[PDB]
Amino acid sequence: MEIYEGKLTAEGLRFGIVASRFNHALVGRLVEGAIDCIVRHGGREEDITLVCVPGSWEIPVAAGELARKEDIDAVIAIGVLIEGAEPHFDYIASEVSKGLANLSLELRKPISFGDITDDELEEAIECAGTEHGNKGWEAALSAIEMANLFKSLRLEHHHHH
Amino acid sequence: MEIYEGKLTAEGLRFGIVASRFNHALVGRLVEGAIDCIVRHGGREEDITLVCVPGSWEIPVAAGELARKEDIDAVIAIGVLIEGAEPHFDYIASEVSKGLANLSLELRKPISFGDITDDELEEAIECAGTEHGNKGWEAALSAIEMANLFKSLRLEHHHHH
Amino acid sequence: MEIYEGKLTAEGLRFGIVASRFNHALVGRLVEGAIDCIVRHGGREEDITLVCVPGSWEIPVAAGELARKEDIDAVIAIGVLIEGAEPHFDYIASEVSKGLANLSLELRKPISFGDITDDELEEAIECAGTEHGNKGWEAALSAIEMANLFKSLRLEHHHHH
Amino acid sequence: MEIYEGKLTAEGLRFGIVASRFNHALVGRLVEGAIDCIVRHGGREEDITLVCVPGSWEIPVAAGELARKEDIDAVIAIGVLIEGAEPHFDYIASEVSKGLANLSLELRKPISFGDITDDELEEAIECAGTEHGNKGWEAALSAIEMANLFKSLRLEHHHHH
Amino acid sequence: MEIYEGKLTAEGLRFGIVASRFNHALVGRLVEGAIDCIVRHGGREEDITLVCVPGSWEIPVAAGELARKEDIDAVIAIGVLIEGAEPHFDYIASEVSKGLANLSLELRKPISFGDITDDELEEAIECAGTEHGNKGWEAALSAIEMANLFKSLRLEHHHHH
Amino acid sequence: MEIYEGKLTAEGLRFGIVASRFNHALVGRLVEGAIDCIVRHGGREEDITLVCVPGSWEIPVAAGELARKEDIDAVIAIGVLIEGAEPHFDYIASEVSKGLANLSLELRKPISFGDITDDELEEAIECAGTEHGNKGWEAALSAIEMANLFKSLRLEHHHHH
Repeated sequence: MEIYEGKLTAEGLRFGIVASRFNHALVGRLVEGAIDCIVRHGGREEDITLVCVPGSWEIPVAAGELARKEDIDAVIAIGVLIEGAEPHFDYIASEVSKGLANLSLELRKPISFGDITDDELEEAIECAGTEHGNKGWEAALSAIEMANLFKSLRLEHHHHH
Repeated sequence: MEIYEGKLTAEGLRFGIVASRFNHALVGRLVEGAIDCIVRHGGREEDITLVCVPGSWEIPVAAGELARKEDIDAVIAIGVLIEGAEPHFDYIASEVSKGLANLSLELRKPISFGDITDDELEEAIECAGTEHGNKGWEAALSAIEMANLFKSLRLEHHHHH
Repeated sequence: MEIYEGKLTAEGLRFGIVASRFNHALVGRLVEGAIDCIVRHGGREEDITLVCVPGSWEIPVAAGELARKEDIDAVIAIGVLIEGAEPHFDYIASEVSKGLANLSLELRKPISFGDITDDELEEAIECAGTEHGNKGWEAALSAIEMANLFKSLRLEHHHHH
Repeated sequence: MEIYEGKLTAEGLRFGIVASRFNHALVGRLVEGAIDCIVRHGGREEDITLVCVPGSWEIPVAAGELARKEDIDAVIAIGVLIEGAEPHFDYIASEVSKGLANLSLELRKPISFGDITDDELEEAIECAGTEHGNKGWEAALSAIEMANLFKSLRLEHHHHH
Repeated sequence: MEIYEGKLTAEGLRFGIVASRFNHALVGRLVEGAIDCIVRHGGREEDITLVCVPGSWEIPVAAGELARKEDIDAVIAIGVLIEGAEPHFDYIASEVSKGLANLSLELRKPISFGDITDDELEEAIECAGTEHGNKGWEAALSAIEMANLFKSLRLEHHHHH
Repeated sequence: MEIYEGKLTAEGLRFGIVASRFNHALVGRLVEGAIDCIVRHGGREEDITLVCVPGSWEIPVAAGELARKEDIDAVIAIGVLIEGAEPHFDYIASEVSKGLANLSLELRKPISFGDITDDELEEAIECAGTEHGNKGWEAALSAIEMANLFKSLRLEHHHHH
């Protein structure tokens, strides 16, 4: 049986990172969370690319830019949404949610949802902590597994040729 | 690492402004705040493109033209939705969110969201004084940063070229 | 500064009108109002294009055709949805809201929303006589402004050329 | 009428920063607050100058050094005073307050009071937060506006010559 | 960025010490702590200049001479004000604060403030043991850092010269 | 500054695994998790050395041989001590801690501590599912990082040579 999965070795991959700077009290923590899991899983960082924007709203349009470059294999969503305004948390969270999704099906490039949607500030204190459930740590890893996977898909296509 | 973010200088930039005239008593308040922050951050006010429409519904179709100009770098969404007609606030406001979203993702050109969602008119008037919650003040500023960012994105591509 | 808007003259213009025939009691009354504003506000009726269909479902597919003809400048969407069957008013009305929306944004052509959501025939009669509240009348007005506005956008585009 | 005010573009300006390292739990936050508003308002940072001292007491003598150099246009006061001892909070706060003031009238150079005088540790947690009321953000901006202003004063003097 | 701060090596530095002999039972305690930290941080104790005066009042006029020596790099203020005479504690202590302040700002030479403000004598004796709240210990250390800082300031000027 | 830390690639590394067969119902669970994370992080499973012993006591003497191989870079301690015999849990478990400690310090070769200390068997079974508290999962990962670290330590010595 033909099976594809991914090792977690970040050797050879060049990554995309988009970060909101709204409530940077948690964003700095996650941003580093991803960079860590990247390089501490073997990947170099001169190939990582970080773009910063105002708020959760703009993350879509940025990733769409990042995924279109030839030399970015996978892109990491990064933001924190605190229930500040229900128009902005319900609409902007689902709109970016689906929005990123449709980018990926469209550009054929893996996007991880590195968002911490906390209903309260306390849930915001739990997930950027010590237990190594640093959402950036995790979504960074999902991206590496998906990076080596689509490198496993397209490699098992291009080299077999 | 290769990082991109935008400064807020409005020099050399030509902006888009779309305006609903539903609830004009505060709308005038907003565009003032908008063009204010634009011009103060150094950008000339003759490159502003300002378009007027009836109610919140046409907000999309206007901007869609504004962006397809080669010479409008970013567009500032401006309108007010007060709960007048609740079928019109759920469908029109969310459709404003999505419609603007997908135009920006599509044209790869940023559109800010100068949208004041007030239930009561007093919460509007309170927020345009000197604390600059003049939502246009900020939606203008976001548009500047994103403007310089895509001019930072694509220009680090075309000059390195 | 450069400001774009649209006057209320229907001169030089060719419109679209799409009509459902469910509850036609009220449709007669509203298309009447719609054609009142066009011809009274400067238009000749010789270029009013009237397409009729069964029920509210088929509204989109029609206007999409009326918008792909070169010589239809704006399409006046007109139909009545009354809370008969909750499956059909929720999903079908939002599918009209959205369906029309993405039409105009795609095609870059103004289509306005003359859809009266009412609960009783008596609410229709009130608006039919003389209360200056024929919602098709208003949809005809909004579309006139958008037509002359887009004639103001597109004509200030091609004349300065 | 002859009017002078300032845009906020930090292009061409070289700044002064003095920082107390007492209660650095908030000082790091503000220090970055100023640097941000500087470079994200266009200013380069190779021209910023940072000097660090023990406590609030020494900020005067340092700014007096910084303002006397030819190539520093504006200087940013930075410190946090927590009501630790009433001899030291009443005397050192008013003494630096007036002390900085007399420096500026004397060296003819603008000094912003970038101090957070918190009566409690809770007020210390409020002002270094997310709402973009990061006292360093603000006093940095006051300095840029005053920097371009005295560049507007002395420029409207020196070039008219 | 160009940043300046001082290390604490006392090597190559010649210090000033002014001492009130009002309340000498703890004053001896202090200067010990002072010269201690000076000499331990590597600086030789023969370059110390130690001046004795009656009560707290003359503290200023002494230092003012000490600084006008070319060869005293910094001066350590040392005296104790216990609430003995409250007209003498408000006016003399605050005048010590201001007078020393303005001498330092004037001569552009730092003067630390080894001032113990005790209401009760027991809070004095408790703070000179091994936890080094020996206020002289610290006022000495501040003077070192500021000493190396102005020797860092003006020497990065005269050697780059 | 010269900083050393290890990435987690298992490529080019040959590992040690020592296993007690006291309480084998969960021990099999562990080594699975161990070799899993080893092989997934890119390292080949034929360089694994796996040694089986009776109860927790021999855990030391086994590893002591495993390390004295030139070609085992690190060794993974694996065993389970459930409170069965409390004289055997105090003396054997602590002696496992010290004995392994001193072998690692002595041979200058790292030995991880895949030791599950469960009082109840249910707390064991709960922690081997997908949250990867599969203590072997982690003790394996620590061994990788330390492996690459000493290969980072001594190799930054022998190649700079």
